[PDB]
Amino acid sequence: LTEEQIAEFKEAFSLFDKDGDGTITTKELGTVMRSLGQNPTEAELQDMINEVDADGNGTIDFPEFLTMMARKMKDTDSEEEIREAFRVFDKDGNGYISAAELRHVMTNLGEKLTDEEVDEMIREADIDGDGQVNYEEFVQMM
Ligand SMILES: [Ba+2]
Ligand SMILES: [Ba+2]
Ligand SMILES: [Ca+2]
Ligand SMILES: [Ca+2]
Ligand SMILES: [Ca+2]
Repeated sequence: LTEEQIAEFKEAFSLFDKDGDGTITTKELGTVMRSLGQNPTEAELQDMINEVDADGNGTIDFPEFLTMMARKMKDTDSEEEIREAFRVFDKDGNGYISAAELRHVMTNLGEKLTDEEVDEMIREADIDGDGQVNYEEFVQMM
C-alpha cells in the first residue's frame, strides 16, 4: 500500500525468481525451499504454487506474490499477539494455562473470580480434556 512497502516485497520476490523473468516456478520455489532444509515433493510444490497462482497460468508473478505476502504478514502478526497474550496468562511458561494462573492473571486485571468460575472457564476451553488450556485451545476461544 506504500511505494516503499511495494519495493520491500519486490526484494522478497527476487529471492524466489532465480532467473529474474518475473515469475516464480515450482522448481524455483523448490530450489528456495531446499535451501532452507525443507525437502518438499514435486506435488507439494505444485500445491503451494496453485494456492498463490490466482490466474491459473502455472506460475506466480509479483502482484500475486504481493497479495499472498501481505496476508501472511497480517496472520503472522496476530499469531505473535496471541502467543504473547498466552504467555502473560501462562505464568510458569510451561505451555499450559492453569486454573490458578487464569484466576491469578484475571485478578491482577481486577476480575476476581472464584475457583468454581475459573474451573468453568478452563472447562469451556479444555478441548483435549487435560484440565488446562494450551495454545491451540487458547486461540479458538479468542
Ligand atoms: Ba497475471
Ligand atoms: Ba500467475
Ligand atoms: Ca523465474
Ligand atoms: Ca502453566
Ligand atoms: Ca487442554
